[PDB]
Amino acid sequence: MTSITPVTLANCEDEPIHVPGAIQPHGALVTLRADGMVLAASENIQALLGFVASPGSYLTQEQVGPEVLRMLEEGLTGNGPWSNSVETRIGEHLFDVIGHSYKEVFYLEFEIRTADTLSITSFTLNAQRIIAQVQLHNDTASLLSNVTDELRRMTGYDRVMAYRFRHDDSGEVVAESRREDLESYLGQRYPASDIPAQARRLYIQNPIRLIADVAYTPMRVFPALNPETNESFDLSYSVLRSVSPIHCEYLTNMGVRASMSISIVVGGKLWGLFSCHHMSPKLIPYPVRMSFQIFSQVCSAIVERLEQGRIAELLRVSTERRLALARRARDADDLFGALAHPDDGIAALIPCDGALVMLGGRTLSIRGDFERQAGNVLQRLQRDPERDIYHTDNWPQPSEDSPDGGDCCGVLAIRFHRQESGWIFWFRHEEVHRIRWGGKPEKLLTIGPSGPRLTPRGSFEAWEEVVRGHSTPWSETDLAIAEKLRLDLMELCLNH
Amino acid sequence: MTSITPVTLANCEDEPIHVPGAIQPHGALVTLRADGMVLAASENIQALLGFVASPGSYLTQEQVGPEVLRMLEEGLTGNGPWSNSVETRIGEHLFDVIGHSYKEVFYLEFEIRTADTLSITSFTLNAQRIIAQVQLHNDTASLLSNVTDELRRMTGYDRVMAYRFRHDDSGEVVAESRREDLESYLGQRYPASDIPAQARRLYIQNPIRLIADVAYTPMRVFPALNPETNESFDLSYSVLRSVSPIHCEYLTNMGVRASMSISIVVGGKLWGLFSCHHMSPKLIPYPVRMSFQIFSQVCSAIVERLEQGRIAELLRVSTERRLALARRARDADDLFGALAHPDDGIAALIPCDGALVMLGGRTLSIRGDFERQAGNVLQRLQRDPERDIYHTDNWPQPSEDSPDGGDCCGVLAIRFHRQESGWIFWFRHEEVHRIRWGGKPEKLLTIGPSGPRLTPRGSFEAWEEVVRGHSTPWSETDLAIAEKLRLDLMELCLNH
Ligand SMILES: C=CC1=C(C)/C(=C/C2=[NH+]C(=C\c3[nH]c(/C=C4\NC(=O)[C@@H](C)\C4=C/C)c(C)c3CCC(=O)O)/C(CCC(=O)O)=C2C)NC1=O
Ligand SMILES: C=CC1=C(C)/C(=C/C2=[NH+]C(=C\c3[nH]c(/C=C4\NC(=O)[C@@H](C)\C4=C/C)c(C)c3CCC(=O)O)/C(CCC(=O)O)=C2C)NC1=O
Repeated sequence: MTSITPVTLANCEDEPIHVPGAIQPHGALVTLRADGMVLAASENIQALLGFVASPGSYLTQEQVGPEVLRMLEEGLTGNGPWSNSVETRIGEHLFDVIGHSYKEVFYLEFEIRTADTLSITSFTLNAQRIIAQVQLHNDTASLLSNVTDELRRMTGYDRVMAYRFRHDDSGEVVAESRREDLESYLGQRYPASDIPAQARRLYIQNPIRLIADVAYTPMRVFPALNPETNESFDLSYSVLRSVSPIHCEYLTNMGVRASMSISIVVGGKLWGLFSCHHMSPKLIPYPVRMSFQIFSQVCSAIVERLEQGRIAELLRVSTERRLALARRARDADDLFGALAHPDDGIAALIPCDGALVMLGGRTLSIRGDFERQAGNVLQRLQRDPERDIYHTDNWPQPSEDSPDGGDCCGVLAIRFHRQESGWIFWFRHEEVHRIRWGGKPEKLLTIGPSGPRLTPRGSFEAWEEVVRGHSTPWSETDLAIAEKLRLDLMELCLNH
Repeated sequence: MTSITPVTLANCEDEPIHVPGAIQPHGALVTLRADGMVLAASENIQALLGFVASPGSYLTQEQVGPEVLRMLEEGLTGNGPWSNSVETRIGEHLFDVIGHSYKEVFYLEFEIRTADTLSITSFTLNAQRIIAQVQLHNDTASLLSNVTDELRRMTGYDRVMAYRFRHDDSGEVVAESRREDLESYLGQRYPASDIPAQARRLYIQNPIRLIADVAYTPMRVFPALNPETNESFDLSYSVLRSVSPIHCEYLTNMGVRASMSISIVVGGKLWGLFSCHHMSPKLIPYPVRMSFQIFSQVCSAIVERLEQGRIAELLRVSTERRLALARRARDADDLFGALAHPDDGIAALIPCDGALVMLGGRTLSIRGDFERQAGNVLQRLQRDPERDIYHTDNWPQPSEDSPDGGDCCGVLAIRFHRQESGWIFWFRHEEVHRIRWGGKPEKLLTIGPSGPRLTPRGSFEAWEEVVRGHSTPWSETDLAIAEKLRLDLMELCLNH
């Protein structure tokens, strides 16, 4: 009948974290139709605010004061995206009342900001010092290190870690600061599934996340669906949003009780995170988290400028080498020897564990003997001979049935002159042996029902599973270099 | 090694604006060794702070209070760069005290925040306004427009301008907001030497300048040379830095009394500026200038994103046309046929008033008849026969004796198959063009007791230059397209 079935092998990369319908109980949620009518609220509204915003009705100044209604009625008469907060005392004690809009729904988030003070809010001066410092760090390694230190100096979280994401969305704990009795996680690596593509999108779109108590009871917002759409409230930009039970379990295995993380975005991609953990409940006043959102935007712009400045230098140096190669082959008595010569040749341009030159049936292998792999890739490309350039980081290595076997799973190949079997190859061995230096963590636990994968060791062992057999991946600069060299060689083939 | 010192191209670039040895008098400067020993001071400290700083002493709590010494000593005991600021009262004045370190020297800068509203000067709520504004714009035209409006609304400067650099480092006022009775500078161009190379480099480093009164007298800092080095104090990052006397003369000839400007940096180049003028002295509290320093980076990142998205779209469409042309040519019996006819063909790739295809001694003309010009250019190109690409917008016209003259100013040509004199041409006729210079670009020289001063223009009257004998310039994208077509047709001739 149905003749189709959605992709459903995964368990919990698809659990939708932007529309959970549940709230962190250190605050309260109220949700409004675009006219202003109350549609749903978190049921702790009475416990914190002393009033019920009755669904199907409107707020009153005798509930929220005028201060909130200035904001909301400039909101309700506003257009496009909206976001604001206001300072007030509700009943006996102080609140931050925070609000935004998304997909025609207007949201009110009430966060407690009581038993803390302007003196404590001197954290605003610390955040502005962090913002002033980062703008002058000269590389991303020192930037991430110093920020990971000073974030902890400021906030007093038990741990802070800098994550950096690789081309495959795997992550590495590239820097750490910790309370010294706690185990270090420096140099851990984890698979891309550790941050599912929805959390990817939310950390790109929503610079700050705060988790006040991993042991929280989630406040059910009621009614559960917006009566106008008859669909879930999209909480993507809220702050009180329910954490996924999977990540609460993962943090409970780590023994974490509260979290804050600060996004770094580059090129519209999640380039990194700072992640802060504390082993007992912790809460940060909203005015400070606004300053960390500002910090996230500043840091993202700085990192993106540094990484673009690095890539431009890579492409510069490679171009200046390749033009010398072209010059030498044009001036010399032979192209083929000038390609294979160790002092300047194809083996110098691209990082490789070996290189092979092929032209007119002549072949040479540099740093090894690769005429087997060259033949085998040609026999693969003989199934698609219109392909000009081929590369892989995961070639099926020659088997142990013969000394023809060997580690060259990385191949990069140029057809520079199809009419005389002019080819160039570069090769790479398997990566993992070079990088195998993250120590496996060992924390003794009463492990949660999901089992040991929701732990740093589980994640590390599941990461090695992912990189087994892969070479060091061919960089976009490497591919650009091969692309350009092909066309430099064609000019010599043409004039020869 | 080199045994010679590089010579600068023009004395415009020689003035070392980073080492004036003086500050603007609306504040004071103290400079300290890495252990906090005083090295040099501005001459006005007692006139402003009430005490004399002596080199070789240390700043004492009786002089600056505990908040400053806490800030400074938390600086000195830090690692790497430092910058911080604190709000404090000294004598009767409220001060902003701004600290930074650069090239192993520590600086303390004092700004009086006298007679201003402590509430509305809150840094974070100022940053909120502009950063909420910038992120709502979909293109650089509306971005620079409404940002220039919000900048004027916030600061109350008499004029704000968006200034955009050209490929020759000239620049043009692309947006403005002004007091109603003032002249409008919108659309005028200004020659490249109005912002010298070293100024543009410094403004890539330091995003914000302010001049509180263009009429100021610099407060010298004594001693002028740092005893640790006997070199000048590099003031590149100081906020009180004495702006160049030449630029103060420039703004005096504009009739401006106070200035602020904000860098826009894209791709590691100074891409443009926001610049602000007031016809009376004006000073902006440091928290607001800090919020503009943040805005400078967020705006630069967003301008970079928008311009990358535009150029990438142009590249996409052009590459699709180039490959469609290659598909036609490779699938045609004569390349020289499929190149010519208006069903795509060469004339479709680049905006041109004429084109010609030449190969093997054949010629064809498109949108006209160009064998005369082509022959003349190729005979001229025998003077540089290794050259494979030639272009001009200013082909030197013949005398008026006949319209047989090869008057076509715009020529672009590529040698795609030298072995058969394979040449392609694109042409553009003259475009009569008009430039409103902001002041006539007279020679920037006056002779006096200093010798020849590089004096700015005598007035800023809009003076029109009428440009004739030029085509529309060949764009860098046009040249990139010609290059890629050259390589594609080199491949195709290599097979043919
Ligand atoms: C070496 C130690 C180590 C640690 C501590 C580690 C944890 C980790 N979880 C993160 C986030 C999330 N993960 C999941 C879901 C799942 N997490 C998985 O691993 C798989 C099984 C799974 C689903 C397929 C979700 C929904 C979120 C978003 C939660 C939210 O923000 O509401 C992040 C980034 C943010 C942060 O720092 O908390 C980190 C760093 N990963 C490691 O390797
Ligand atoms: C309406 C149009 C308009 C334009 C085009 C404009 C340009 C401009 N020049 C700037 C900087 C400098 N220019 C020069 C020197 C030269 N300038 C010239 O004209 C010739 C005579 C000359 C040398 C032979 C120097 C040394 C500096 C560094 C100053 C310092 O930082 O000490 C700045 C940034 C400063 C600011 O915010 O005001 C701007 C915004 N200002 C306008 O209002």
